[PDB]
Amino acid sequence: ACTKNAIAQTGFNKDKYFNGDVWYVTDYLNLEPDDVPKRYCAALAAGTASGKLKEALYHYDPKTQDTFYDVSELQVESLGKYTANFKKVDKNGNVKVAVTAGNYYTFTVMYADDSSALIHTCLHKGNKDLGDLYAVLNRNKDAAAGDKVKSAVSAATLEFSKFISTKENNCAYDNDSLKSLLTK
Ligand code: HEM
Ligand SMILES: [N+]
Repeated sequence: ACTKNAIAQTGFNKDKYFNGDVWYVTDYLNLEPDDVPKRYCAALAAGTASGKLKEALYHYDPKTQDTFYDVSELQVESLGKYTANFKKVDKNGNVKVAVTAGNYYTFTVMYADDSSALIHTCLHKGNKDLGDLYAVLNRNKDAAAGDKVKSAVSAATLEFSKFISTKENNCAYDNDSLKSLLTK
């Protein structure tokens, strides 16, 4: 179960965050033990497509090779806080699992600048018991977390030392698919 009401960044700049470009997860913190593997790869694109606020996701388990993409229209709860009903798609946007009630994630941007961000997400998917997940993002897939975002982790009363890095997993991403999925 999720337990955190994450606070969105004061003065969050939505148009800059949702500019159509890609964000890579560089580090993550799952609050519930064993909710996720200790080696993982994830990235997203975020943008407005034909007037609609969208995110495209990519997940890859570098050990098992499990791979999946998603696309969602985000609904607004407040500035920087969204609810996203997701559909599983192949890389070309063909639907594998349709949107359905009870399949949604929340998404809160706690900190962002042009190059880095800190987000919280809570996944709801059928009768799974999933918990809070924080992620440090960067525009550059190889970037070590800088002082702005690490200070934001501290300001959220979290310990960056607990976050797990994705950088040692040989992660390679299809940025073209993520961008094009925004339209799907
Ligand atoms: C931007 C950050 C993230 C968002 C918005 C997000 C969202 C989601 C969504 C929507 C699903 C379900 C997809 C589907 O069934 O179609 C999912 C599944 C999953 N995510 Fe993430 N995720 C993010 C990052 C991560 C990270 C960093 C990990 C670390 C391992 C992770 C681990 C998983 C796992 C293991 C599943 C499979 C759950 C299951 O069905 O048992 N995610 N995520
Ligand atoms: N997740």
